Amino acid sequence: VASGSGEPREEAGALGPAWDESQLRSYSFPTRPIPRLSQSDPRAEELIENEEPVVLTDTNLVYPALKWDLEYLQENIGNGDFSVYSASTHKFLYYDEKKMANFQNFKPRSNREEMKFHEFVEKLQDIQQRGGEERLYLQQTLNDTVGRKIVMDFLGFNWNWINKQQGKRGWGQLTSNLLLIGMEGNVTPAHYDEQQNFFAQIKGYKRCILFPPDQFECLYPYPVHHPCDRQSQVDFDNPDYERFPNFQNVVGYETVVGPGDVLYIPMYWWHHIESLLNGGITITVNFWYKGAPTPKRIEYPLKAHQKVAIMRNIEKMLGEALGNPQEVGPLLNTMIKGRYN
Ligand SMILES: O=C(O)CNC(=O)c1ncc(-c2cc(-c3cccc(Cl)c3)no2)cc1O
Ligand SMILES: [Zn+2]
Repeated sequence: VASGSGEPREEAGALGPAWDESQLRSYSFPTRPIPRLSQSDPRAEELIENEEPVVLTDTNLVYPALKWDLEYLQENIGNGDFSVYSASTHKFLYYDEKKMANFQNFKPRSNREEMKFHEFVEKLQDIQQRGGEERLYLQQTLNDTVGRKIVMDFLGFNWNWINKQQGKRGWGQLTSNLLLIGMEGNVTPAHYDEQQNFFAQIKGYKRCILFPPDQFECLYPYPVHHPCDRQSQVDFDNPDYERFPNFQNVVGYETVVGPGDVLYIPMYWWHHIESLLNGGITITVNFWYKGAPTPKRIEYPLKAHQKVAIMRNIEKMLGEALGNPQEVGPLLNTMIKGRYN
């Protein structure tokens, strides 16, 4: 019952439907729509305050970036080195390189490669000509090495609105802005992040499927010390119900964001992102903020994301107390077998 994005929106000027369901991939779980609201709507304000997702339609957060395409960026983004991830499949499973030492019998299926922006544009054009099925994804934090016109657009962002959001929520500093340029059909598999995220869509359309933190049991993340920490072990395209039985109980929140839309992805919320099939390249800029500090007085019962934080810290402490992350598993099983299960 994954009819969660509602009926496709009609573009202004009678330009037809922005998308159709044939461009969405099919999955085994039901979803329900994420609310699409105006930033002036108080309902959207209490959704963000209570850490629930919402699509804001009229923030003008990245208004100067809506003119961006591959040509404009190649001319103005500068000559810095851009992280580009390759893959032979539509799923871009990212991995922590610093944690690759803990798991030697782990081979990554999507390698990173730095390059110039013109090399990335060229590498895309070869694949389209060659008819190849290799897929690329540019994920690069913007810094000071960008050209003059790009800094013009960056300064043109609606900092008034997003800084006021940072203050009202007690969030920490803006950690980074990640520029995402992906091919059609590209998929970022389900994972969660430990920061608050404003997902500002620029070019193309992306389907975003979100799961609240209380569905930890249904999504089976890798061990904290695994390179794929915070990512789900479940193959959404071929779910192993024997290893992951509670994935049969997972329920999602779904929406399709287009140019001008801003999706609030609350901290610790799972998200599965896919660029719509046959929808052209996609461009996104997201804004990451450190969450509000833990309050002095602890209120019980704990929120679901607090229990996830407790589980992460236990795995972390266990890994350094034993001197080897590989012993975390056997000791945890020893602790519960015949005692808590
Ligand atoms: O595709 C879309 O539109 C949506 N993209 C996302 O949601 C998204 N979010 C967060 C991250 C991320 C990856 C890491 C990281 C990876 C490997 C090693 C190390 Cl050290 C750090 N940190 O953050 C990547 C993402 O793709
Ligand atoms: Zn993420």
